[PDB]
Amino acid sequence: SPHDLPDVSGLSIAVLGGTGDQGRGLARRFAMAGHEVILGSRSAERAQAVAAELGEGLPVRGMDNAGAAEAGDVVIVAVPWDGHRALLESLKDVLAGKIVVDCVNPLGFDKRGAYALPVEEGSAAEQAAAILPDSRVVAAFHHVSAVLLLDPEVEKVDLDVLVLGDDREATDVVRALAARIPGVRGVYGGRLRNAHQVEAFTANLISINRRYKAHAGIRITDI
Amino acid sequence: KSSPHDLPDVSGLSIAVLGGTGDQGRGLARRFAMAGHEVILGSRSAERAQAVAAELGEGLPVRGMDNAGAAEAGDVVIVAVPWDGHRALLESLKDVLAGKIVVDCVNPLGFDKRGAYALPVEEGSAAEQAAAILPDSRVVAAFHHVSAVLLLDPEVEKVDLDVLVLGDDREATDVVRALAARIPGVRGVYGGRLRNAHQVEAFTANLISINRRYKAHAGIRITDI
Ligand SMILES: NC(=O)c1ccc[n+]([C@@H]2O[C@H](COP(=O)([O-])OP(=O)(O)OC[C@H]3O[C@@H](n4cnc5c(N)ncnc54)[C@H](OP(=O)(O)O)[C@@H]3O)[C@@H](O)[C@H]2O)c1
Ligand SMILES: NC(=O)c1ccc[n+]([C@@H]2O[C@H](COP(=O)([O-])OP(=O)(O)OC[C@H]3O[C@@H](n4cnc5c(N)ncnc54)[C@H](OP(=O)(O)O)[C@@H]3O)[C@@H](O)[C@H]2O)c1
Repeated sequence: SPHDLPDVSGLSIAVLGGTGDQGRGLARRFAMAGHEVILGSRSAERAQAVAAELGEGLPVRGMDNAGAAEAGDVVIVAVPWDGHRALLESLKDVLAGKIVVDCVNPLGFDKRGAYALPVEEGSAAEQAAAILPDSRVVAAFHHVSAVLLLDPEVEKVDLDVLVLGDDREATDVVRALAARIPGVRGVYGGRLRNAHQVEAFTANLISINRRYKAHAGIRITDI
Repeated sequence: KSSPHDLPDVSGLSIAVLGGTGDQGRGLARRFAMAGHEVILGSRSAERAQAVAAELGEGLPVRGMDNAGAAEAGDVVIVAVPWDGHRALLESLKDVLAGKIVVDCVNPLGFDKRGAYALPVEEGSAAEQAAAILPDSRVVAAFHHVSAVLLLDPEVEKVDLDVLVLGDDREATDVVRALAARIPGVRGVYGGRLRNAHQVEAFTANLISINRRYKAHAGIRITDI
């Protein structure tokens, strides 16, 4: 079955730029599911403090981005677009041989809402893949609502996480990881060359949120 | 206060489908005509459009014309030609479409041994090209994600699909949302301004990739709305 997934328990997860909403939201849910999580930050002090407020008795701690990248079995990139290239260029060697999950949305915002920025490489995920030929780059978690992830009263989210990439085993691991967030199914969304439109659909989700006063997600039907 | 889900009454409206003799055009036509709308199929040949119309038309208000006459006949006009013919068709009909709601469902897609991918478009997207060719029309992007074979299938009572409807004109988008809802199962969901149409068009390459992996006719639903 294409729905079959590997057992990913005992994988540790680093989250780079883990000190904001997206990173804290993912870290919180993975730690609640039992994974050791390592938050990364440009300042290790700031990461350890955020880790300490994240939830009592959760297996989470903080380091600088390089330590986090070195510590984690799987590494999630959750920095803003503006620091994406420079971060990954600096951690090329630390990330060699690892699954690296890019959730970065290159978006702009003006008085009419959100829009998608152009990217030389095709997409944030394709940029990552071009910088890190020795990593298995996977694109995932662009559509999560970090506020729902962080909220203690949210038990489940109504979301299929699209997981893109060129290596089957890597995309499978990240689909299994996605499913540790209650309500989520990890759904194979294509090869990395079709990540642009996934990142950019976040601008449409922002538009939808505004129109409908919602924290919208997506489900794929018929699968 | 009005719900964003509320729909205008479109029960008057005739629909023209340009390039309406293919699977997409026939499937839309079938469903719209089953819901009571007059549908005019367009073709490069009036006789071919008439023939396809006769095939679809048992018990249904479907007729055929050349593209120019369908475009003139339709209250709302759907563009269902391949990406290769899109520019040339629309330049030719510029005056005939002035002042009309024009719906672009065209997906600029490439295919190779690794599956589907999305083509670059100078204007941003097929819909934004349409809007640049047709400044006097009200261009709406919709219907990119429909599975035409499901629309044609007498065994399929309803489709598990939100149709994303994009555009810069609120009334035009609302009309098109209401048209989309004439397909059983479907909600017409506002998906943003026309500048965010590229990603919608291109996401059809992701659906294709899903269909090939899971062996499926995948759709999408927007949740929490
Ligand atoms: N928020 C959501 O709902 C959501 C959902 C899906 C995806 N995303 C994506 O996740 C990423 C982060 O979102 P966010 O809401 O958490 O944003 P954020 O708070 O602006 O950024 C996350 C963290 O990145 C670090 N950082 C900032 N600038 C940096 C730079 N130039 N170089 C290296 N690190 C830097 C900061 O940590 P330190 O100061 O501790 O280094 C900051 O706390 C974005 O790319 C976004 O598109 C967000
Ligand atoms: N099939 C689907 O499930 C689906 C779903 C969503 C969107 N779409 C999109 O809908 C459009 C139509 O798809 P389809 O499957 O119906 O394709 P199609 O059968 O390849 O094309 C539809 C019709 O377009 C006309 N045509 C072809 N080339 C033309 C040109 N250069 N100039 C003017 N007319 C031309 C032909 O009609 P005449 O020969 O009678 O003029 C043909 O029957 C495409 O842009 C596709 O991306 C398809």
